[PDB]
Amino acid sequence: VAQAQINI
Amino acid sequence: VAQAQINI
Amino acid sequence: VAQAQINI
Amino acid sequence: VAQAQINI
Amino acid sequence: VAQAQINI
Amino acid sequence: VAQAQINI
Amino acid sequence: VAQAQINI
Amino acid sequence: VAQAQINI
Amino acid sequence: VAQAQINI
Amino acid sequence: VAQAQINI
RNA sequence: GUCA
Repeated sequence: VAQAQINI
Repeated sequence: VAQAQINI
Repeated sequence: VAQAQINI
Repeated sequence: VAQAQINI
Repeated sequence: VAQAQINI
Repeated sequence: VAQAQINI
Repeated sequence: VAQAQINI
Repeated sequence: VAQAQINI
Repeated sequence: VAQAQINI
Repeated sequence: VAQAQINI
């Protein structure tokens, strides 16, 4: 399981 | 399972 | 399962 | 300009 | 300008 | 300018 | 499992 | 300018 | 398991 | 300018 | 990246 979170 | 979240 | 979320 | 690219 | 790139 | 790159 | 969190 | 790079 | 947290 | 780099 |  791979999760990516980008806040911008 | 792979999830991608982009906030811009 | 592959999910993609793009916010722009 | 806003561009969205989803690869899945 | 806002660009979103998701690789999955 | 805001750019988001997700590699998964 | 691999998780990535970016805050900017 | 805000740039986010996730490698996973 | 690999987790990365970036605050900026 | 704020940049986030995640290596994993 | 361990996702049909």
